[PDB]
Amino acid sequence: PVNLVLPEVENAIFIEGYPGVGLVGHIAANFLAKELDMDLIGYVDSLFIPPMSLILEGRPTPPLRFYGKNNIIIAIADIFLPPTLVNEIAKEIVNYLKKVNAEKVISLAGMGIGFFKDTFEVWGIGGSEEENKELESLGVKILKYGSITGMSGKLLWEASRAGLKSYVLLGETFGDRPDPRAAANVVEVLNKMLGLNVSVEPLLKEAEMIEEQLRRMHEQMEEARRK
Amino acid sequence: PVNLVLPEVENAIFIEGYPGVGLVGHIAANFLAKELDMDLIGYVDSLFIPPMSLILEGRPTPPLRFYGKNNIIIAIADIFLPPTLVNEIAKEIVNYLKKVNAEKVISLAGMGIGFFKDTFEVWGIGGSEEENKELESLGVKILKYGSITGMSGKLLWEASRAGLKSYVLLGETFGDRPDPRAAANVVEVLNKMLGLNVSVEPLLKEAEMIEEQLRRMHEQMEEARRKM
Amino acid sequence: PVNLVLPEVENAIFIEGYPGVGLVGHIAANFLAKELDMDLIGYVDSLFIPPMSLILEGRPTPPLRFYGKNNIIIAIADIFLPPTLVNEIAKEIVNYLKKVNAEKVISLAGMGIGFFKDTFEVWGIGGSEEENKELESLGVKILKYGSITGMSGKLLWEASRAGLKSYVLLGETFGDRPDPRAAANVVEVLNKMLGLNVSVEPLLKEAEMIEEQLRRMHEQMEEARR
Amino acid sequence: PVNLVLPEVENAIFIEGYPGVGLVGHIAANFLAKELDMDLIGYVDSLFIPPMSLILEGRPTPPLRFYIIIAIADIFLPPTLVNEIAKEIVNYLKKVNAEKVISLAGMGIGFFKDTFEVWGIGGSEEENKELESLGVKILKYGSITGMSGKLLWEASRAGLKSYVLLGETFGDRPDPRAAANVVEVLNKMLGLNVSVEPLLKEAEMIEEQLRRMHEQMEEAR
Amino acid sequence: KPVNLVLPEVENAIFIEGYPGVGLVGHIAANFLAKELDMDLIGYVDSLFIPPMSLILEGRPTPPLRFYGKNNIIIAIADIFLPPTLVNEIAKEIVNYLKKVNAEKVISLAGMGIGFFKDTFEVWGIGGSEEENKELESLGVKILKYGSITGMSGKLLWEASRAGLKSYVLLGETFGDRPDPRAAANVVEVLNKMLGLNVSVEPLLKEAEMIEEQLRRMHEQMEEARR
Repeated sequence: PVNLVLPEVENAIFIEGYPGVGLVGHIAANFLAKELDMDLIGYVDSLFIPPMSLILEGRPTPPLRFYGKNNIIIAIADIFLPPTLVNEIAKEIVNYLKKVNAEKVISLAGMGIGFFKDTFEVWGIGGSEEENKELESLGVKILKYGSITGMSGKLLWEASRAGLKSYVLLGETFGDRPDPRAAANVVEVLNKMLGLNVSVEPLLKEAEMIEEQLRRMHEQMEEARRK
Repeated sequence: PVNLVLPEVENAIFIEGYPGVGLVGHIAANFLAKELDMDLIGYVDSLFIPPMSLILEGRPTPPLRFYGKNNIIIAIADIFLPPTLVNEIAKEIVNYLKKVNAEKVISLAGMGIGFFKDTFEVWGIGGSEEENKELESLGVKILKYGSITGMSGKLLWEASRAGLKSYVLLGETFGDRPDPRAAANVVEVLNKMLGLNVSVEPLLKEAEMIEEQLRRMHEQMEEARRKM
Repeated sequence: PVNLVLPEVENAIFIEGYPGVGLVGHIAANFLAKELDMDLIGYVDSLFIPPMSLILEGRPTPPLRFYGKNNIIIAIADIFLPPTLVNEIAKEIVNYLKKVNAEKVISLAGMGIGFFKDTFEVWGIGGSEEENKELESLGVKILKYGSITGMSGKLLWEASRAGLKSYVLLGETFGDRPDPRAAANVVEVLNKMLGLNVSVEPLLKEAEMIEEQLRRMHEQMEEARR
Repeated sequence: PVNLVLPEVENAIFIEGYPGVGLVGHIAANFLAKELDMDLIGYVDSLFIPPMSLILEGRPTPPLRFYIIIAIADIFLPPTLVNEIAKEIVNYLKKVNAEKVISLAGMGIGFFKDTFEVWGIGGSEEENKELESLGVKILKYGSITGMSGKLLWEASRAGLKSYVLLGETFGDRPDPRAAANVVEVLNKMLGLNVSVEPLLKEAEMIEEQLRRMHEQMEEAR
Repeated sequence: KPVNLVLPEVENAIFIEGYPGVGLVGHIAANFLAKELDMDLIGYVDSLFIPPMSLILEGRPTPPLRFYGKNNIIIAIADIFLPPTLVNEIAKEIVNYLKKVNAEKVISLAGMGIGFFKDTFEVWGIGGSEEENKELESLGVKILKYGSITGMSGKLLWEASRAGLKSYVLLGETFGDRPDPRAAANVVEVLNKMLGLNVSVEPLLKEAEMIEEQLRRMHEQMEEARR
């Protein structure tokens, strides 16, 4: 039902940013793939993904794709998929990551707070206490109580169950709109965590434009959620 | 379609408190798992459970989980599942309980009265006459006529059909709101039945707050029931 | 997908009264099972039956059940099931009845008239001409034209195909309410047919109460029908 | 998923009149089965056919039945099930080396005329020529949906001689008069002498008794 | 099993797909070309999930999903707008067939909804790799840089290219809201240049009003099915 077309990357750092609240993970992951100059290395293939190519820089691309450079893989989705299919995809991802002895599984997500703050924060959660301690060492606050739905929640749990080091970074956000500023906050933490130096200035500079170009996608996603 | 990830506990006392009327069983079972300081020992795993983790005390947790201490297992669910899936889960639970020669299978449920009483009572029903007699020996009234829908009804029947000793404790409740006071009534009876030392005072103390925090969940659950 | 948990009963007379028009067959079959002091002897088991126990006299019981005494089996359902599941259950029932060489397969059903009559009648139909002649010998009128939907219709056909003696008794009824009086008419005929000694007076005496306690179920059933 | 309970009839002429526009084929096929005094010889059996017996002359009958073979259905079935049934029918007809496969259908015109016509189409040019050799006009362009369309194509593809006869009709109502037009052509084609007068005589009454079935069918479409 | 292609081998096929889509641009173009090049019906798609029907064309029963053929060219036509999973299954069988016969080119004809009137509606192109993009640029076709292509055309572009075939989509700009035989005519002109054919589009332009009227229900049908 789902096939991963994805070469083995030994000791992969796997970063997942599927669509979710504020599109925080989606914006962050797309920004990182582009800024780190990643190649398209694979995709998810299923009869249950609706028929489509996205054209990006004059190249056809499938809607669920993996970008790669060196030991880093970033997973992106341009459609918000139904729950059973998310579970099937998570299961294949975890089998892959087990197989290659992934070093880290990091989900990028949003946390809808329902009101404005002058400084939106980033929370973290780890798949075991060891990963919580790593996050605390980086000055990330640990989420104590709450819920993480969707691919990010499923991966956190399943990857940890498979004995992998798993994390979620959650950018606080309004809850009602695409939020490239929250995405920028998440990227800055990911930078610290992986020792990368990706500047988020281009993201903050285009925040208004990105908010506009993704407003329909966000609308699409919210409609699909409430089924 | 459903797998139980759950180590064998020989001679288990298995207590089930899935969401249902008043969230009586849900409140009771969550309270007990916390008050008896239980560990998370397993979960239900299925592609048909929607993708999520719950974070509890800085640990990721799945929505359908089993807590354990000594010979006791408590089963909890944070989502109200469709009927076929509840049947599949009940089947795997019963296979597990057969396998380990469970001593008791006890469901905690609510019974919607449809009006207020000054004193809501607790009823009992057993999977055979022997269990009914045990309940009567504790001073629990036996339900003579009615229906028990959902997990609690199914387990009562399926566990008994597997030759296990099965019971349901039913806290009378309004029928249309979260009822931690009915939950407390059920916990008091369970305490007596199993010789535990759990006070319900902390539950009664947080009744108002619990009723508030669960009011959306209750709403969710009633909506899902009307479809199904 | 469906399993019958049902011991073999040799030369069974199998009476089916699943929910249908007027709940005529349902009331009749429940009444008979109680009046003949039957034991619960089996049930239908399926993941597609929604999760529940019914409590009856302080015993948990499943919603699709078989009662038994001597050579008689009565099949009862408390839920109105979707069509494909009815067919799957009918198929397992007929396999069972083939297996045990059932003597008779008798469905109890209602026939909606669409208006009030001072005297509602009972019609009959047999799986073959032989069973029609038996019914005529008892003074039951043979339905010539019409349709019988649901379990009763399926069983009549499938059981007769399997070489079994098959019948439906149809109590005329309004069509849109529970009708214990029609049920009582059907029970009287069934009594004659099987040489039983069941009085319908307790049914007629509780008619009003039964109509009231089943009014929800009837509503449920009509909703599900579309 | 579908089983045909149907004995072999070597060199069968198979006539299909499942429910469709105007119930033209349905009325025609039922009329012929009755007027030629046919026996019930088989049925379609499937868990996906809803549970029922029809009582006809004091005998229980299934809703999809076979009575020359005439195939009748008293329910309007979903598309996938129609395909599954067509496939079993064609396997059967291949197996017995059927001589002819003839569907009776309606064609919705969308308005009244004083004289509604009958069109024909054949599975190959040979069958078109047979139809022309009597004064049946060949449909040149259009759509035949449902069992009749599927059988025309699948039976042809299996090397069988296939035809559809289409009675023009309003499109909106049961039409025993269109059915009568179709029966007259089928008479000529098979050398039968069935009078359609009893059909025309009861046209009103038939239109009334089938008005709910027609309503049912349009909803399901 | 679920979809079977009944289609003889045509070695080094040029395969042209024009399934229903926006403006019915591909559909009008492909039907026009099949007729103008005098093609025979050479095969069809067979599936229990295609609803039961025959179309009658020139007194011949025909199935709703068909292939026309002459010499090395195959044109694929559909008269019904199919659900997504079934489109994927059909694309998979098409690609297997094209692999098997070592197809020379796979060309999808599609529309691109602009949402307003232009005095001159253009044609865009996209290729399955950079080599095909360069071919299209050599013909003076503008390369689509960013966007999406849904339906059979999008799926084929990607899956054919993945199988190592040369794949293209030609996209005729159109209003987005109506059958557009003019856009179809624009696409046919480009296809002419690409394949070295001389098919005049004058008959198409001459009947544009009539075609728009005859297909207006089909276009309505299709838009309904799309959500």
